[PDB]
Amino acid sequence: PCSLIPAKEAFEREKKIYGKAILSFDGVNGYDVYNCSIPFTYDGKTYIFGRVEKKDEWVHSNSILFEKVGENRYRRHPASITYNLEDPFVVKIHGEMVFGGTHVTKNGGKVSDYRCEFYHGTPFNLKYFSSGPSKMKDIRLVELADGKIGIFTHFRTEGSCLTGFTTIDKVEDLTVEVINSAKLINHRPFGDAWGGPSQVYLLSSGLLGCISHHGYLLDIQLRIYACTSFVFDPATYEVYNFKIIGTKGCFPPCEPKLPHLADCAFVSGIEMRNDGKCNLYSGIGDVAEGYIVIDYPFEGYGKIVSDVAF
Amino acid sequence: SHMGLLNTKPCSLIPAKEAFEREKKIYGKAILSFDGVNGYDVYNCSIPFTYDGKTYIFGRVEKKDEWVHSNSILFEKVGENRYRRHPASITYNLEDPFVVKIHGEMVFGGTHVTKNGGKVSDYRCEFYHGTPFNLKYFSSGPSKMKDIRLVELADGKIGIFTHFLTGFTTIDKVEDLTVEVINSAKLINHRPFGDAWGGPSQVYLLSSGLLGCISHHGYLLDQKDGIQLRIYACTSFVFDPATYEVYNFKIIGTKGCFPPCEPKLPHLADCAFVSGIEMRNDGKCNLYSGIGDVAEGYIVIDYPFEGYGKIVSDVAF
Ligand code: NA
Ligand code: NA
Repeated sequence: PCSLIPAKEAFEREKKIYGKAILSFDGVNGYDVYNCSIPFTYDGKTYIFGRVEKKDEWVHSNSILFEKVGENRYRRHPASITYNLEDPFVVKIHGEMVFGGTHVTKNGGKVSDYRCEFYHGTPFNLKYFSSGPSKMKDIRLVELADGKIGIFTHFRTEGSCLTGFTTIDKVEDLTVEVINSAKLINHRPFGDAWGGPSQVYLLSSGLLGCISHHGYLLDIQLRIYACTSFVFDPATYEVYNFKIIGTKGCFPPCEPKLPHLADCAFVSGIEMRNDGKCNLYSGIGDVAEGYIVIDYPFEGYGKIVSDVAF
Repeated sequence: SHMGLLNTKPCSLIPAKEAFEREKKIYGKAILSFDGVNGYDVYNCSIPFTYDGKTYIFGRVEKKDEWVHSNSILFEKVGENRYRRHPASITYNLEDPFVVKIHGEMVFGGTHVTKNGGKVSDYRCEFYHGTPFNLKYFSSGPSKMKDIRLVELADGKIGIFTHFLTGFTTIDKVEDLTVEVINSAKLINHRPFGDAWGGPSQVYLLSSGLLGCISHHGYLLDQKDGIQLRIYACTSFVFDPATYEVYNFKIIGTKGCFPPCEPKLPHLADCAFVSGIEMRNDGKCNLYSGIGDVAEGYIVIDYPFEGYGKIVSDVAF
């Protein structure tokens, strides 16, 4: 029985949620928008990347830049190009944006391959520079306290579900060879959950705070995808403080894309508030993006010192 | 060889290209203007097409001083030879966009490039279908195969041109376009093309049931006390899908026919990468081409399939 199951059942019973909202998106012909990047700032405005897909289409996503135009309200920014990608994500590395998402290959309508594509530059001038290995979805970058680039990898091509970590010096050093050879982290804390980070934060302690998506099957089975967090030490490859920090049921209700996704959240990341709490953004049901207001999940391991102020 | 040690095996196509430069009949020319892409170069366009009362074209968009940083963008016609990015359309992370009509809808394609640490590692054609503002991704061709082009045949089947040597095969519906179908295509009659490299860019159904192909063919031209040119000329041929026979292979355009423009790099000073033809009311055609990997123009030429039937395919969506 999954080790995550007690932690989830417990969390569902004793969470502290201080607020919640579903986001509104304009300028995409009423398409669903989900599995967003975290919000980021550029030249005095707030932006977010969204995965854009018709509610009744599967594997027909594009990643679109949205400008915040009001309280929980976003509109497609027409100046930006779009990206033929699923599950867009951003991070700041060496003073610039690194943007990625999943590029899907089909063979006569059937998915045959997929891999992460990485862009860098400024938010309206992103340049494609590298792809990750075939069938690896869950790659995330962060700038380490000493200026190196940390890379989380997910090995799931062989029936297994293991997380790796490696470093490079400059973002154009990101290769399939570096990714495939990443040293395995201590995954024992995750138990038989599968997933990995959505957003990685540099903490004042020099540890990495990871806001992660983990899935498991609950006994016929149920698919559960939960918002999780853990703290990682790049010096030892140790994992600390693994926990559930949100579930789909914490967000306002919305009908999932199909009933098998009724307990599916795909986390985006956290944004610190003035009050010391944070907004936890998540994709929900593969149909929507929302946030819940939660306690800071890395309390005791340091404050976030990475930023997405471009 | 006529080039002595400069090239021991000059391309078979050189005399045809030189003869065209002496004997061509060009009735007009223009460079297209593009708005809405921050002054980026726009080149290697689709043919123009119509939709919902307006004229459109797909452009390959790239900064003049950047290599392998293209996107394909839908442009709406503003005025004579003037286009602007249509803000409602999504963009495609592709080079060398192309369109055709199949079974009443658009099939759009382009080249998706894969990199490894900044270096090109792979590329393949990606295919979309639907209406022009509602295109859905459905298939990729094989690794490193650039020149795949579709056409609806007289009998309602879908014709597929491949590049290994040019191949041709058929399928019943666009969803059956697979790597396995493309790789198993039979070779067409290559004898007319000699040792020129290239293949079709735009394929048209003719009233005779034959296919009119607007193509790109080229070769390397080594120069005495000069640099090597990558020559690309606009060519055409007529193809019989019943016999795989090729007729009327010829040169129909060269970069020198279009208004002047400084190429992206000096090796592209004689590079025209054809887009396709559009019939005029006067029975001539506009031949659209990318030029120098920096611009898009057209020249006014005689109908290149004259004698083999009228175009009966369309791009009126
Ligand atoms: Na199929
Ligand atoms: Na590199």
